[PDB]
Amino acid sequence: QDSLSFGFPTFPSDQKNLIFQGDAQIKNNAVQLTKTDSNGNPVASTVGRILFSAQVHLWEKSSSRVANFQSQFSFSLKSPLSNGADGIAFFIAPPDTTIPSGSGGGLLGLFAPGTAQNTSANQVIAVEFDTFYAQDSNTWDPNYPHIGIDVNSIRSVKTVKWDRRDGQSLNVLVTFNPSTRNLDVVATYSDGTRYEVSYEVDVRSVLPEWVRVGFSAASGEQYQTHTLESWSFTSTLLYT
Amino acid sequence: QDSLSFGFPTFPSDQKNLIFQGDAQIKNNAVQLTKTDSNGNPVASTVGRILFSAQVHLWEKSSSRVANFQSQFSFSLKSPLSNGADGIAFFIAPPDTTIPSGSGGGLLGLFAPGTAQNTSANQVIAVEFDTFYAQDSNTWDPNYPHIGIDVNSIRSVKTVKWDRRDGQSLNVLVTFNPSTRNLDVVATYSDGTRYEVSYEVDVRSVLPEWVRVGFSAASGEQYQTHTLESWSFTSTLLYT
Ligand SMILES: CC(=O)N[C@H]1[C@H](O[C@@H]2[C@@H](OC[C@H]3O[C@H](O)[C@@H](O)[C@@H](O[C@H]4O[C@H](CO)[C@@H](O)[C@H](O)[C@@H]4O[C@@H]4O[C@H](CO)[C@@H](O)[C@H](O)[C@H]4NC(C)=O)[C@@H]3O)O[C@H](CO)[C@@H](O)[C@@H]2O)O[C@H](CO)[C@@H](O)[C@@H]1O
Ligand SMILES: CC(=O)N[C@H]1[C@H](O[C@H]2[C@@H](O)[C@H](O)[C@@H](CO)O[C@@H]2O)O[C@H](CO)[C@@H](O)[C@@H]1O
Ligand SMILES: [Ca+2]
Ligand SMILES: [Ca+2]
Ligand SMILES: [Mn+2]
Ligand SMILES: [Mn+2]
Repeated sequence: QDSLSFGFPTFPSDQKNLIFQGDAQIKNNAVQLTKTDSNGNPVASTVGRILFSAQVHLWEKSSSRVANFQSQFSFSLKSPLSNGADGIAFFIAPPDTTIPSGSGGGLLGLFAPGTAQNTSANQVIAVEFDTFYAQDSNTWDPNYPHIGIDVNSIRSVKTVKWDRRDGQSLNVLVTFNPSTRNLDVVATYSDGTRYEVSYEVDVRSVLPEWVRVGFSAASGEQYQTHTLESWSFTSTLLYT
Repeated sequence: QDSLSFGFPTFPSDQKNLIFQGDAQIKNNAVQLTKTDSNGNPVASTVGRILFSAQVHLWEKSSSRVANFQSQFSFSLKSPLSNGADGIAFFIAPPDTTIPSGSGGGLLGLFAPGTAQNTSANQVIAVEFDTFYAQDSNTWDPNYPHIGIDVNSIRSVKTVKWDRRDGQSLNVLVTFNPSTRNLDVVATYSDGTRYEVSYEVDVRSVLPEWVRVGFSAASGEQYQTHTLESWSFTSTLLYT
């Protein structure tokens, strides 16, 4: 299970409970979601994701309970380009989730091109930190970098303007309260700059009872490193 | 991960993070470690174990840290006989552990007949609740029911006399403090009857850095059900 929690203050190379997909790998005590060359420089056309191995009991039909969960994490992005792409996302999906074919670039390793905006063809809740918004390729995006809440589609149900800061760690707290059904996101930079966004969603109508949680990132023609520095997660089933 | 915790207040049939070995299975929101017939009565010659799927980081060579952990669980034993056997044990072992051949009866599903008392051939720390001690077959046991701490051998390094109460739940708290290296066990029945046993052990010289935790039980010619009712576990790597 009814309750599960784990904490990664750092990510040593000796990992046993992380499922690595695509190009994701551990380097220098952090998870590099997207591929980097020998000099640690980012490269184009790469997708990578990690998931915690144990499944999370998100809700329970029989007992009418839904989990209260919190995910705290920090990441940094770096690129020599003026338009580093494409972004990193914290996501919740069915346990057998894998990288969809062609999900690179602006699809952040979460959606397949053909059904990216078909809400009835997907089962995913994600919080994206999207740094690439060219209106000719990322037609679904607002015209500025943003934090978005994605529910079964790459076209966010809600976005707020966000500032990308090269090489600076962003600390994020994502919380879900089953009583109000509010998914809240609060992100801060070390100088105190803060971003907040909330959305009401009944997770029971979007995801199965058991899910896996993790992160995904991708780079298309433009690129940047997507470094996950720390992560703690806790979930507990509660009556509603 | 550095920290991990999980809680099972009960055991619904829909499990995803438990590894079942032998005859162990879920029945009536509890784990029945040993086989039972259609009427739910215990049968002879059965072994069953469960392990939590995520691996626990017990100690870290690079940082010189060792985990502080706590395991709380409750179980009950019942048998038509008056000489129910053989017992249940909470154990910690390498992640790939499996039921050894011939480990039924008094070996509790934890040791192989030929190496049961050879400390150099095993890697396991267990806390046993042993109800059968006939000296012809269980030659290593004290002559009475007991709780024992087992370190690489079925012959406990430390035991305390214990009372088996048919059908009554025993609440147990097992704690390991890396500062003192004390593995402490406290068991209590609902009326307040308490049993305590402890032993100093350097887990680093007995087990690998990553392990799995779980329970094991067995019945040889004599039998009883070994019902695990609830289980909570928490571990945190600490500097000492
Ligand atoms: C290779 C790969 O993995 N592909 C993914 C794919 O990724 C998409 C891909 O888009 C390619 C380009 O699409 C359009 O042409 C543009 O949006 C272009 O962006 C450049 O041009 C626009 C203007 O037209 C600018 O606004 C934008 O900033 C960018 O500017 C260019 O920047 C570079 C570097 O600074 C500079 O050298 C150029 O001079 C400059 N060009 C111009 C004209 O100014 C896109 O690059 O890559 C995007 C970025 O990574 C992704 O967001 C896209 O999704 O995505 C599909 C899924 O949809 C996936 O299947 C495929 O594998
Ligand atoms: C019938 C059976 O399962 N035999 C196992 C045997 O059991 C012994 C003893 O260990 C038990 O304590 C008592 C009471 O249940 O029954 C028998 O006498 O133990 C062997 C291990 O020493 C197992 O290999 C046998 O499978
Ligand atoms: Ca985008
Ligand atoms: Ca015995
Ligand atoms: Mn977006
Ligand atoms: Mn014994």
